[PDB]
Amino acid sequence: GKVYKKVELVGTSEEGLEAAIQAALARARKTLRHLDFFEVKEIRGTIGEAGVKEYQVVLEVGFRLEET
Amino acid sequence: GKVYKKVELVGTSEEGLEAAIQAALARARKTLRHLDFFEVKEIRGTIGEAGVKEYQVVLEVGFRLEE
Amino acid sequence: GKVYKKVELVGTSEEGLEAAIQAALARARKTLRHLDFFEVKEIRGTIGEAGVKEYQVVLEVGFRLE
Amino acid sequence: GKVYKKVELVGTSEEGLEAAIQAALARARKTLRHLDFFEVKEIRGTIGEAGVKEYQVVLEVGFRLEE
Amino acid sequence: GKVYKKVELVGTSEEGLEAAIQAALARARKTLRHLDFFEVKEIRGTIGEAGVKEYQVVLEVGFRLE
Amino acid sequence: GKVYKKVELVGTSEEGLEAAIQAALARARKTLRHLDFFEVKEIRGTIGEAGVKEYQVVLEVGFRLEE
Amino acid sequence: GKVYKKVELVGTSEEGLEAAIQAALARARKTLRHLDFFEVKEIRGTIGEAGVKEYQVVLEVGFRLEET
Amino acid sequence: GKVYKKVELVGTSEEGLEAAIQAALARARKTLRHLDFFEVKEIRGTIGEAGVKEYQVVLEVGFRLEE
Amino acid sequence: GKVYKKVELVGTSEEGLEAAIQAALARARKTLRHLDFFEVKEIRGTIGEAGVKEYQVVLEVGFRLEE
Amino acid sequence: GKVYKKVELVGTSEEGLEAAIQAALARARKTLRHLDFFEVKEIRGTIGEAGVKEYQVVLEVGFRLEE
Amino acid sequence: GKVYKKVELVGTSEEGLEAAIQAALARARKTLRHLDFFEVKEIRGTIGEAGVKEYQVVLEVGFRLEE
Amino acid sequence: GKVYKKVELVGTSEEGLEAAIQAALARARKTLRHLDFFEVKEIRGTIGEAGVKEYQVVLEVGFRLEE
Ligand SMILES: CC(C)(COP(=O)(O)OP(=O)(O)OC[C@H]1O[C@@H](n2cnc3c(N)ncnc32)[C@H](O)[C@@H]1OP(=O)(O)O)[C@@H](O)C(=O)NCCC(=O)NCCS
Ligand SMILES: CC(C)(COP(=O)(O)OP(=O)(O)OC[C@H]1O[C@@H](n2cnc3c(N)ncnc32)[C@H](O)[C@@H]1OP(=O)(O)O)[C@@H](O)C(=O)NCCC(=O)NCCS
Ligand SMILES: CC(C)(COP(=O)(O)OP(=O)(O)OC[C@H]1O[C@@H](n2cnc3c(N)ncnc32)[C@H](O)[C@@H]1OP(=O)(O)O)[C@@H](O)C(=O)NCCC(=O)NCCS
Ligand SMILES: CC(C)(COP(=O)(O)OP(=O)(O)OC[C@H]1O[C@@H](n2cnc3c(N)ncnc32)[C@H](O)[C@@H]1OP(=O)(O)O)[C@@H](O)C(=O)NCCC(=O)NCCS
Ligand SMILES: CC(C)(COP(=O)(O)OP(=O)(O)OC[C@H]1O[C@@H](n2cnc3c(N)ncnc32)[C@H](O)[C@@H]1OP(=O)(O)O)[C@@H](O)C(=O)NCCC(=O)NCCS
Ligand SMILES: CC(C)(COP(=O)(O)OP(=O)(O)OC[C@H]1O[C@@H](n2cnc3c(N)ncnc32)[C@H](O)[C@@H]1OP(=O)(O)O)[C@@H](O)C(=O)NCCC(=O)NCCS
Ligand SMILES: CC(C)(COP(=O)(O)OP(=O)(O)OC[C@H]1O[C@@H](n2cnc3c(N)ncnc32)[C@H](O)[C@@H]1OP(=O)(O)O)[C@@H](O)C(=O)NCCC(=O)NCCS
Ligand SMILES: CC(C)(COP(=O)(O)OP(=O)(O)OC[C@H]1O[C@@H](n2cnc3c(N)ncnc32)[C@H](O)[C@@H]1OP(=O)(O)O)[C@@H](O)C(=O)NCCC(=O)NCCS
Ligand SMILES: CC(C)(COP(=O)(O)OP(=O)(O)OC[C@H]1O[C@@H](n2cnc3c(N)ncnc32)[C@H](O)[C@@H]1OP(=O)(O)O)[C@@H](O)C(=O)NCCC(=O)NCCS
Ligand SMILES: CC(C)(COP(=O)(O)OP(=O)(O)OC[C@H]1O[C@@H](n2cnc3c(N)ncnc32)[C@H](O)[C@@H]1OP(=O)(O)O)[C@@H](O)C(=O)NCCC(=O)NCCS
Ligand SMILES: CC(C)(COP(=O)(O)OP(=O)(O)OC[C@H]1O[C@@H](n2cnc3c(N)ncnc32)[C@H](O)[C@@H]1OP(=O)(O)O)[C@H](O)C(=O)NCCC(=O)NCCS
Ligand SMILES: CC(C)(COP(=O)(O)OP(=O)(O)OC[C@H]1O[C@@H](n2cnc3c(N)ncnc32)[C@H](O)[C@@H]1OP(=O)(O)O)[C@H](O)C(=O)NCCC(=O)NCCS
Ligand SMILES: Cc1cc2nc3c(=O)[nH]c(=O)nc-3n(C[C@H](O)[C@H](O)[C@H](O)COP(=O)(O)O)c2cc1C
Ligand SMILES: Cc1cc2nc3c(=O)[nH]c(=O)nc-3n(C[C@H](O)[C@H](O)[C@H](O)COP(=O)(O)O)c2cc1C
Ligand SMILES: [Cl-]
Ligand code: NA
Repeated sequence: GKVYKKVELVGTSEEGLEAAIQAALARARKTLRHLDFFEVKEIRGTIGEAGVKEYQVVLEVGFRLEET
Repeated sequence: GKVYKKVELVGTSEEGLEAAIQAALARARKTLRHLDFFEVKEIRGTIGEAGVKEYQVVLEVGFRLEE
Repeated sequence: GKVYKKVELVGTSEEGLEAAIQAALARARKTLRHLDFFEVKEIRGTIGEAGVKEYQVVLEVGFRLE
Repeated sequence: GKVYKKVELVGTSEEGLEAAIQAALARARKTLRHLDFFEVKEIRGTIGEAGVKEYQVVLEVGFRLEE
Repeated sequence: GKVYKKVELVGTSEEGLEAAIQAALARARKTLRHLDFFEVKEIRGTIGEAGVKEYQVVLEVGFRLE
Repeated sequence: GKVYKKVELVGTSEEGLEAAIQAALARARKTLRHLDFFEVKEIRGTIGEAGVKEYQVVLEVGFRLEE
Repeated sequence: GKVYKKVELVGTSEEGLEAAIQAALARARKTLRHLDFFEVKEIRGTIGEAGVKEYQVVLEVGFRLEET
Repeated sequence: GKVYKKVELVGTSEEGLEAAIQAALARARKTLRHLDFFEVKEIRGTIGEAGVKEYQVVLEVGFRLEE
Repeated sequence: GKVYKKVELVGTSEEGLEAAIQAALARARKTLRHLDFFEVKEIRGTIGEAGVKEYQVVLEVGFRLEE
Repeated sequence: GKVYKKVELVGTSEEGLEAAIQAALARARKTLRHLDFFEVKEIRGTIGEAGVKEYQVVLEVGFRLEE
Repeated sequence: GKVYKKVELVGTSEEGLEAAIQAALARARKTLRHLDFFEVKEIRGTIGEAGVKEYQVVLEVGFRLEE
Repeated sequence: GKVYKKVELVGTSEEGLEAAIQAALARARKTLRHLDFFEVKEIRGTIGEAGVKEYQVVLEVGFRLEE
């Protein structure tokens, strides 16, 4: 019928969760076409002297494979 | 004695995660009483030309059954 | 080699998820040294008249043991 | 063929686990027909001065949709 | 934005897995508007003389709340 | 060294959870030796006239293999 | 009360999913009595020239232990 | 605002499930204040000549942190 | 010494479940060699006029890496 | 077509992980034919004076049924 | 009855998996009494010039609470 | 900020678990730059005349994406 591929990316940001998700998808958009959906798998991060240093969101990203 | 019900909702927002959760709870508040707690089950969404198009937060919402 | 301990905390905030996470880490920082990493286990909360009353983020917090 | 619905209920009791389960089903019985099976999803509770204050059993309850 | 509700149904059939899924959705459409998607949660069933007696497919069904 | 075998049993009882567990273990004891440990995998059951009809505890039972 | 035993089988078939499930239950009934319920744990398989080579359905099968 | 901590305890009892849970909570309150909620993570145990020897209930216990 | 790669694909089809799986594998076969095994991760789909519109099978596909 | 059975074994060893897995398989080999594959479900063990006393590897072991 | 506590440690080693487990238990042994059992939760690590740089084993360690 | 990709590899070895892990990473470093971390997802394998024929370690390998 149709075929999609999913790739597992980790987006990171010092700002917040949305920014980390957006960083992953902004990079995905540079090389992948027909990006349709995503699913958050994990939220983790690193700690520094101010609390969160880096948010890291592990994301599956689904895109439709071109037939032609 | 007391009994609670949980319903599975999906709140959506183009703005962010908190807004998505709030959308679901805003809608629940119009028809349901004694809403007590929620649990996020998953965070999903759609992708558009500018990154995230829609955040979709799947929530379970618990409320006390009256009477 | 090195050994880390993980403790399960729940940070709360009326304003958002990042704020809830930061609350947990801010409290951890008062008594724990060599805080390194965190993992969100669950997002929960309470409901009030204006929707979300409290965001409650269940976190694992990893720190290096001296 | 036949179709069932499952509803997620939380039964509570200050007495025990069985009593919390029975509280959920006792309430379900007041308004739902053809209740058939249940599955425990979670056992939770609250703590008080004397230990457990309330047992809280999260249950999936299945009933056959009639006609 | 939009809000969706998910309901957990179990479709059954003696014919097969597809028929089981269709039974739940056929019943769902008799009362629910704006049905959009489904997610299979598990496949179970009963055993008889001939092998499978009936297939039972536990489904979550999403629809938009109007 | 030692090797253990785990087998999955379901005990049932109309009385309670402990009774269901004990039923599975009583049966295991009739034919197996060196029964050491158990792990509850799920709690399910049936619904009758007065709430719970049958408690059904799915149990993994571990025993040390002889030789 | 009653006691059931569950066993984990893998039914295989080149035809389809139902056929793989049926293969397990058919073998089960050759030696086991009072077979009552099954639960699919996973659907796996092998790949060949024509796509799916073999469907492999991992199944839990429950039967009532006889008392006499 | 508030910060809570969860500890994983295993309550045990030769009597039953509720007793194992209560045993964990009774010990917790000897030293911990602001004990609020618990969540059962698993039910395990040992087997003896009469079936269950000891029930072992793995429990997360949540309490509010002071200061 | 030898190494395999797994890739997560979603096959879709309006016919049925097997057709969805075969769709993903047929495509994989056009550009990948040494395809060996698959594992179904989930079954999802869309709803239309007459019940199921599209079956969507999420599949991991494992293949041997050359050299 | 072919039918396989999977049994859950716990291999143990005071030396290491691979030794514990090999212990389970060495035992399986004494009474079962067409042993094909294994799946590690869990790594557990006991603690002694010098750290690990015994490794205990919970394995599923699959074999093809004859006839 | 008795009450146990479980703590989650991450043992690390450049050598191997058993070494990482042992590093965690060695540190546990310095300050904790009645260490009884462990459960491996995760195996992960870092990558360097020669492949694995450090193995990291996330472990639950159970000990009996004294007194 | 930075973006990483995770790929699922299966490393194999007749020697042991660490060798299987190292086989996957050895292959990875021939074609991928900025390899950072790994997570073991599953330990599987095959059985032969002498017990374990082949250890197969299913690994997620994470690497930083360029530019
Ligand atoms: C290294 C890597 C991260 C780089 O990804 P990238 O920046 O997107 O670079 P790519 O070369 O993959 O570019 C995207 C390709 O997808 C194609 N493409 C984009 N969208 C597509 C779609 N919807 N359908 C089909 N093709 C599409 C592009 O045309 C391009 O191919 P082309 O250069 O032939 O035109 C990625 O290639 C990768 O993860 N490879 C797998 C590595 C691996 O697992 N190695 C084994 C280690 S042991
Ligand atoms: C009660 C509790 C929440 C208080 O935590 P706290 O606010 O961090 O206070 P603590 O006394 O633990 O202070 C932190 C300690 O860790 C030490 N420490 C901080 N970082 C460390 C590190 N990286 N490595 C080693 N030690 C460290 C501090 O020096 C301090 O010890 P000290 O007072 O001897 O100098 C916490 O101790 C706890 O959860 N314990 C409960 C135990 C339990 O589960 N009880 C059993 C019930 S059945
Ligand atoms: C009993 C039950 C299975 C019957 O379901 P049903 O056949 O669909 O019958 P319902 O009336 O509930 O469903 C149709 C309703 O949904 C409404 N509806 C349909 N699609 C809708 C949509 N997309 N958005 C909003 N409402 C919608 C219909 O208008 C109708 O409501 P109305 O009578 O006010 O007009 C169902 O009501 C149920 O599972 N609820 C039981 C509640 C429960 O859990 N009991 C508590 C036990 S303790
Ligand atoms: C509010 C609520 C807790 C009340 O539950 P309740 O006490 O069972 O009340 P119900 O109206 O569902 O009563 C049971 C209904 O199911 C019907 N019914 C009972 N058993 C049935 C069966 N086996 N098959 C079909 N219908 C059945 C009854 O006829 C009755 O409907 P009717 O009065 O229209 O004839 C429950 O309906 C609910 O959880 N719905 C909330 C919907 C929701 O999720 N809100 C959206 C928020 S965004
Ligand atoms: C059918 C079944 C439930 C009957 O169970 P049961 O009542 O315990 O009867 P068993 O024949 O297994 O008897 C237990 C045997 O194990 C022996 N045994 C008891 N404890 C033991 C131990 N710790 N170590 C080794 N052997 C032991 C007993 O002495 C007896 O052997 P024996 O009769 O040769 O003396 C059980 O054998 C079973 O589930 N078999 C698997 C069937 C199956 O999967 N079929 C495939 C269908 S596709
Ligand atoms: C060993 C252990 C079980 C003893 O538990 P315990 O009997 O409850 O002892 P604690 O020191 O934690 O006692 C509770 C302390 O927290 C305080 N406290 C109690 N409730 C509190 C709360 N809600 N908020 C903050 N502090 C609290 C008590 O006043 C007491 O402090 P005090 O010593 O000043 O009187 C426990 O400390 C433990 O599990 N420690 C972790 C061990 C570990 O992981 N070590 C590293 C191994 S590598
Ligand atoms: C876009 C995409 C789906 C296209 O896949 P495709 O149609 O199979 O095309 P690919 O080039 O990737 O795959 C075929 C290649 O694999 C090779 N190949 C096939 N089987 C192989 C095997 N067993 N071992 C090694 N290589 C093999 C083929 O020879 C071909 O390479 P070549 O052109 O150099 O000869 C795929 O490249 C992809 O998903 N890339 C990842 C994108 C990504 O994650 N980017 C990062 C975004 S942030
Ligand atoms: C007790 C037990 C551990 C002993 O196992 P064992 O040492 O391998 O001995 P078994 O007799 O069971 O198995 C060996 C037999 O399997 C047969 N066998 C071996 N490989 C086979 C294959 N691939 N296909 C079919 N049969 C095979 C052999 O013929 C052999 O001898 P047989 O001719 O007498 O049947 C095991 O039988 C068991 O766990 N039984 C289940 C007990 C149970 O669950 N009881 C219910 C308690 S409530
Ligand atoms: C900081 C930390 C790693 C240090 O661990 P440590 O090196 O093992 O030192 P601890 O004090 O925790 O543990 C040793 C204590 O437990 C006692 N103890 C050891 N084994 C015991 C057992 N089986 N039963 C009861 N007590 C025991 C020791 O006697 C000692 O207490 P003492 O000083 O009164 O003699 C640990 O205390 C910890 O993780 N604390 C929790 C901090 C926390 O979560 N704070 C909240 C931040 S928001
Ligand atoms: C076939 C496959 C296993 C071969 O992997 P491989 O041996 O690593 O070969 P690649 O072609 O991917 O080589 C690595 C590429 O990534 C680039 N790369 C390496 N590290 C990188 C990094 N950190 N960031 C960006 N790019 C990187 C390399 O420069 C090289 O690209 P180049 O040839 O343009 O220089 C792999 O490409 C694959 O699994 N493809 C996906 C197949 C697929 O899903 N097809 C769809 C089937 S329906
Ligand atoms: C379509 C649907 C979502 C509409 O939800 P809704 O917008 O909340 O509309 P409702 O009719 O359920 O309104 C809420 C009801 O719950 C009642 N209610 C609110 N809070 C309550 C509480 N805490 N305790 C008991 N009842 C409560 C309200 O009084 C109202 O009932 P009333 O009209 O008798 O006064 C629908 O309720 C639903 O999803 N039900 C199940 C549909 C289903 O699964 N059908 C089977 C298909 S196969
Ligand atoms: C090899 C094996 C697959 C053969 O299975 P099988 O073809 O069904 O052969 P069995 O010998 O088990 O025959 C079924 C038995 O269950 C009995 N049985 C069938 N249904 C029953 C039921 N409902 N209640 C009680 N007993 C029943 C049959 O009568 C027969 O026993 P009997 O020969 O004493 O009359 C075997 O059953 C097995 O998997 N055993 C476990 C092997 C094992 O784990 N060994 C340890 C390895 S380290
Ligand atoms: C991790 C992994 C999982 C596998 N799962 C299955 C399986 O589900 N069913 C099956 O028949 N074979 C399975 N196999 C075996 C492969 O399909 C294949 O036959 C074997 O790896 C030999 O492949 P090769 O000739 O490409 O090296 C699996 C192999 C690996 C490494
Ligand atoms: C459900 C299942 C899982 C399997 N998993 C693996 C695997 O983990 N690794 C592997 O190399 N082969 C795997 N296989 C392949 C078997 O090891 C075996 O080689 C194959 O089933 C051929 O079986 P037979 O020779 O007994 O007929 C798997 C097969 C099945 C049916
Ligand atoms: Cl068996
Ligand atoms: Na032991």
